[PDB]
Amino acid sequence: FRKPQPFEYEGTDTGVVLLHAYTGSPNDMNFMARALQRSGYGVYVPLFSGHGTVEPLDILTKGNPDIWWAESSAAVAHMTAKYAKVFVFGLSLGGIFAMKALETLPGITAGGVFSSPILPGKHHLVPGFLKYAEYMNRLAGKSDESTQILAYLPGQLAAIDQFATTVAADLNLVKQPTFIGQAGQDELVDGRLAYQLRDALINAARVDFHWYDDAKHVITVNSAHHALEEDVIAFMQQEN
Ligand SMILES: [Cl-]
Repeated sequence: FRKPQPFEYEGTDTGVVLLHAYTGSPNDMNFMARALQRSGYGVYVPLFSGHGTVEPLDILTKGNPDIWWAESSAAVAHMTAKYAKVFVFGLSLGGIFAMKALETLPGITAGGVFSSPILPGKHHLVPGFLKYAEYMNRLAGKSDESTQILAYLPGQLAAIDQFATTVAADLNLVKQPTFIGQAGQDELVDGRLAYQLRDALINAARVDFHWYDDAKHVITVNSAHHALEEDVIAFMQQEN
């Protein structure tokens, strides 16, 4: 097994922070980070605490929304110290922190979300996590940990939602141009909520909204990724 590590690409004028998904890793952002690199952007992809190991309990017991927020904030600061302009985007979980960054952190030009409606709703993250864990056990040749997982999973998902509702209540604070990309066949989160995110951004300079018709949740990696990369780069170039 290869532990995915955080990674960084050097740029000149503009840098981008990319924040990964729950149960994800910097691997979530390989295609995106490279697309940005080809267009001359600096890129930074941190690893959230408890992620990127062969042991799914690490996510539940070594990470939490508060730690991941601190890590997101540090990542932004790392990039704003170096580049004239900084954009911040996040996939699903990462999107929550991306939006909080726009709301509360200084020195950010623009940013937004990939399949991250922010507003909590019906989701399939419980089956998602369990399927992920099962696959991780399969690679590790380790016995099933579902019972141990279920002691923590509902609590951690509640904690994520709790963090998210504060971000949602603060959406009025966003002044920056905001990008919203959403999977149209999203099996993990309620895509409909992305419209409510759009409508809540009442003070954003602009809202650039994209719907990826046939795409599953992970639009940074699946069939939608070329389109998403184009749309994100177009967004950034518009706000240069
Ligand atoms: Cl997620």
